[PDB]
Amino acid sequence: QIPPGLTELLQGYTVEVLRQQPPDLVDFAVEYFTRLREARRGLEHH
Amino acid sequence: IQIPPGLTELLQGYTVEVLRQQPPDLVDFAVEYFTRLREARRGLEHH
Amino acid sequence: QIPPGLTELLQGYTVEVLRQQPPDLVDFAVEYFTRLREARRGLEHHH
Amino acid sequence: IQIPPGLTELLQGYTVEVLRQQPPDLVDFAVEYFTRLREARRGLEH
Amino acid sequence: IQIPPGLTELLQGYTVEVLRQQPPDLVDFAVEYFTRLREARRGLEHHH
Amino acid sequence: IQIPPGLTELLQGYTVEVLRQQPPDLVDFAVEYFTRLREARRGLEHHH
Amino acid sequence: IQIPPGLTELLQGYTVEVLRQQPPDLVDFAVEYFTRLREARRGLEHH
Amino acid sequence: QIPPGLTELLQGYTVEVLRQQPPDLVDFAVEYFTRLREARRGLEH
Repeated sequence: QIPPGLTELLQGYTVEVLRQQPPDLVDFAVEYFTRLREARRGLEHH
Repeated sequence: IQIPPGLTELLQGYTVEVLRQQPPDLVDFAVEYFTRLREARRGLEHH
Repeated sequence: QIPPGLTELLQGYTVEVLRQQPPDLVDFAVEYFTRLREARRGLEHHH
Repeated sequence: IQIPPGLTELLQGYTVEVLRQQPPDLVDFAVEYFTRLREARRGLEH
Repeated sequence: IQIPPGLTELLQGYTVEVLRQQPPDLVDFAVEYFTRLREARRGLEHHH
Repeated sequence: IQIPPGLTELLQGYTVEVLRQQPPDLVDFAVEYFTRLREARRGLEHHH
Repeated sequence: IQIPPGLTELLQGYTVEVLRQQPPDLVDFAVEYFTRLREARRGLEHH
Repeated sequence: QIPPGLTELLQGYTVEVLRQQPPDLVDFAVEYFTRLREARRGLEH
């Protein structure tokens, strides 16, 4: 039982790892999901 | 397509803890989990 | 040279040891990696 | 962040064996390895 | 007595491989196993 | 589980020296101790 | 002539330490070595 | 280079292990060498 939205979340991270090719995958995870959270807050405020 | 080295392990480590801890928000937990992970990594490297 | 995915795997186990503070590291390893494999299978079953 | 007594030793023991044995799957090998290790510890305790 | 941190784990690691690999000589295998362990450690520290 | 003959003695000998000498690094000392044990054994087998 | 399991390993451990510590009295050192060895075994058992 | 007297010391312990078949080799070592030391003291008086 995979919770709703988990695979989409991981695919968004993945498509960007593939495009941006950041050297550190762990650093990029922190940076990417921080930006995602901010994008969501912008969407929710709008 | 080539998934880069270590990506699949990273996603699966996050996934096991989503299933174990059942967080109320997946994005918040993503920021939390990977921050603690990066810090765990620093701990190991300074050991 | 270390195989791809090895350090990521160890770091995921390490981050949980630090958070969960298990009484026994070996018991936790068995539990942890067993659940990780189950999470992997779940992911693969989903799609 | 203090690495618990014994942790690095466990990780290094698993790692030296990945390097020796070149398992086809690291997760399967982690399950198998730490299971055997617990069985070894049990024998040493008896 | 006061067993230092990591000793039991070290010995269990060696032990699990003695049981697995059934080496004909335990002493030879000890030198062999701990030398490889040390080199694995160097490898892990270099990766970072 | 079947522990092979001589293993637990091997581990206890390493252990009594860890407790006595308090080496800075367990793995480094394991290499040194078991290398030296091998030499001692070679000595005993040549005196024969 | 069968040597019991563990005997040569015992003797070699005492011998390596004679070579390390150069006791001038072999018998005094044996009493101390095997008394310390028993203590060490007791430590491993209560851990 | 094995120091003088070491091998005959181990052989004396070994002959008694084979004969007495002690249940614990370490205990017997403490016992055997403590007794050997008492015997030596005896001989020196």
